[PDB]
This record gives sequence, structure tokens and C-alpha cells, in this order.
Amino acid sequence: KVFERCETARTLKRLGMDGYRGISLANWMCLAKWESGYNTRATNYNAGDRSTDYGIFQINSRYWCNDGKTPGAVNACHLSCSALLQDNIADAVACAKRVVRDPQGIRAWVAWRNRCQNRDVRQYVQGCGV
Repeated sequence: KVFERCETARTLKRLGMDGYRGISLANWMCLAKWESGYNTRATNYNAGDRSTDYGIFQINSRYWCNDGKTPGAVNACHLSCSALLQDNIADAVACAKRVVRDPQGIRAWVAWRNRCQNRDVRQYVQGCGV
């Protein structure tokens, strides 16, 4: 599913993301906009280390979800990577919250650092009623 900007913002707010671990909704939005363009079936294969990024947040198979094919990977979210390709994003959000429960927090994603950190992200939630 390819969510519309404001549609993503309310779905994320409803799922308890606004301010989760000090991370604002605009920050989560900027991340999903750059990670997948708000597309839940987005995927990126990393031939360099044979892992795959899944869903709206492009979560990686090496640490967060089990896809059966990543060498010496773990499943810290205790979910099959299939759960991260659903139109319903509850499972992906649960996994993303788990990710930010570690030291780096939202810094976990290099895209966020690249185009969300120290940036004007208000534009992402402007007019969405959140």
C-alpha cells in the first residue's frame, strides 16, 4: 500500500508513535517518506551482505525480522519479515519502536540522519490534523 502523506501521519499517531522515546511524529514521517515514499511493500536487497530492507520503514533482515535467508541474522522484533510488508502497519510500527529502544534511538536509520536530522520537518505533518 502507498499511503498518502496525511494518511500516514494519522495512522502513525493512532499507533502511538507521536513522541515515542522522545521522537516526534514529524521525525517518523520524514523517515518513512525517504525510506519508502510511504510504500509498505517497498524492499531493498543489499547484495553486499545479503540482507533485505522491508516495508514502510525499510527495516533490515539482519537484526530485526527473520526472512530465513540472511546469513547469521537475528530476529529482535520476533516477526517474520513478511509482517513488514502488510498494508496494515501495526507490526512494522511495533518493530520500529523496538529499534528505537536501543542506544541510537531514531539515529538507527542512516536516511533519517541524511535528510531528517537537524532539518525543518514540520512540513511533513502540516495540515494532517495531528
